[PDB]
Amino acid sequence: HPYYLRSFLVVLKTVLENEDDMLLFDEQEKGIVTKFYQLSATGQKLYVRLFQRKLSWIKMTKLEYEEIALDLTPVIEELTNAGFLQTESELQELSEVLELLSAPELKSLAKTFHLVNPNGQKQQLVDAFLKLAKQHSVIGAVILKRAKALAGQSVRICKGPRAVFSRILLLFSLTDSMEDELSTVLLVNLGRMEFPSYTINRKTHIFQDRDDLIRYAAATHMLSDISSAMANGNWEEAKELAQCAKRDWNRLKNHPSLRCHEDLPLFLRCFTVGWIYTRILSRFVEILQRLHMYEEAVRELESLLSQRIYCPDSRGRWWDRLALNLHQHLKRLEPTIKCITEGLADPEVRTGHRLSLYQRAVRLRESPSCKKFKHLFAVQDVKHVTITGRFVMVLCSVEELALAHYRRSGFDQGIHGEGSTFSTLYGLLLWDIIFMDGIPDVFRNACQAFPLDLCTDSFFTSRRPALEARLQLIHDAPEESLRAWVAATWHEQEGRVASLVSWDRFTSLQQAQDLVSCLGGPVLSGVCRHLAADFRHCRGGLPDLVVWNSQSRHFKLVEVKGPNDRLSHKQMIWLAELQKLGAEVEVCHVVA
DNA sequence: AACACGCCTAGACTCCTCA
DNA sequence: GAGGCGTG
DNA sequence: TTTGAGGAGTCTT
Ligand SMILES: [Ca+2]
Ligand SMILES: [Ca+2]
Ligand SMILES: [Cl-]
Repeated sequence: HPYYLRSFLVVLKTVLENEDDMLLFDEQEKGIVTKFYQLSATGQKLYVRLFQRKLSWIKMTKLEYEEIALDLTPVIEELTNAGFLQTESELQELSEVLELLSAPELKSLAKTFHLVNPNGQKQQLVDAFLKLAKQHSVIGAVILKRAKALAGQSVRICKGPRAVFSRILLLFSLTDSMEDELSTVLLVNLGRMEFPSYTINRKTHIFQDRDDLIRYAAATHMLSDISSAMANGNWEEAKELAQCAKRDWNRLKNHPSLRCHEDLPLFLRCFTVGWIYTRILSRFVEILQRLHMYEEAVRELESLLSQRIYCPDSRGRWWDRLALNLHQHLKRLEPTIKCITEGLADPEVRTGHRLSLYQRAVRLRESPSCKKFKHLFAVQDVKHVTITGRFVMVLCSVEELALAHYRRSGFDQGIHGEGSTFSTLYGLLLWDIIFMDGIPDVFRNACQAFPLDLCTDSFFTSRRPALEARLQLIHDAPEESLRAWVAATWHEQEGRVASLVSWDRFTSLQQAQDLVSCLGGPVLSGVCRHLAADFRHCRGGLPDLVVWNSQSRHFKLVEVKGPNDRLSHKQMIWLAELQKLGAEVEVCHVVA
């Protein structure tokens, strides 16, 4: 089986064995999946090749697949019988036949049918052919017959069966996505990936019925379209699309299904239509801000912050952003102070957005403009250091240069991993708690790299006594214990796809063992507590470098900065917090 | 010099059709 | 979201 | 005529 079919069969098996997910398919749709498994390998191979391509008519001219068969005529015929794949005889709409033809093929057609401009562009010829065929039905039937003859043998994928596989992938996709935005990396690799072993346990339903899923899926397409508009810098298209989404979401706000969604725990409530429209409303405030409609942007941010149902984790980003627009763009210092107060009060705002609001506070208590207002009332200081480059040493990064400085300054051993180094160690020390039994709805299918609550407050609370026991054990751990825990997870789990664990991060198991030994129990314990407590807001801002001396076991955690980049809020909080745990932290600056 | 802010980024590549 | 570049 | 920017396709055993 080649990579594309391997990946497809994994996706299918994973979703079908899920009884509760299969409630969202009528018995005919389940029949189409049964029909696919009754196909030959070559039938399956070819269908997947066409499934991955644009939903459009394809000339058998253009269909080459050496690894399937030399001629695909019997393979197409199997898929035709099964009802997966139309042929010439089904191609009847004139618009569709004209699209399928080449510019020279339409030119010679336009000569025979005496069009006004036979040397015109394809679309003009197509629009012209459609006008003629409409006006004079008799001619239209000749155009259709003439076009189909030039078109030759061609084939299209049936939208009915396609839609069943689209929905299977949509259900499969939910659990692969840890962050917000078949996909390429999975299409290629998914067949070969071995996943952590855990116990699937589904107490709760995500979608009420088939109609609920279709409305989710539609909002997903709308979210996808809005992002693509913003990506291509078509900010007017995006505004209307976001306005359509706001209308479509407004129409739906009464529907009974939404009341079941409100009752889902946050780690499942992400997989609900209302969450997707809320995320579209986050994209809307982004578009309004780019079009300099800051009054309009602030209404939507106030609207979003007025509820706690959908995207609580985004509230930190919303408050910080509301404070900015009221302060710098609208110049309303009285709302700014209220916004910041309500912001800093809210226990959903964390780390960078917490600090950023507090930094905007100390900028107003020490500002002549806000003397007419009341009193209006931190981070620890860190050793900054400077070195020099030309960058070359031949061509090197800012981090590679700093590593050589720490190598010359005695630290023979070093890793430039940013957040992956502590994330992997966190994954390696707490694997068995990460994938532990007895939390319902967190393991729903066989291809998860994480429990669905990992990036939620639920993760720590749901595992509170087990984590506290391990966190304390790690704090009081001799190097023999740390080396043994890392070794246990390594030898049992090496290669297993876990979101937290980059297996290639450490050059060997020995390097992982050597590093935890230098870091020590108290440091590792505190890092693991933070990442377990609130991965969503503590994942980012860990320092670029760990450097350590292989004899002394002196180590520095270093955030490398080039000429023009300051500490982010999340970086300076991590430096302070690693200093409190009693590790030497440094900002290694670089200059020309 | 520093700092706060807006803005853009989005995989890497082949091949071939047609403005 | 995070990072890189340009602006005042 | 002559051509190259953009879109569809492809990627891992
Ligand atoms: Ca690090
Ligand atoms: Ca850096
Ligand atoms: Cl991006």
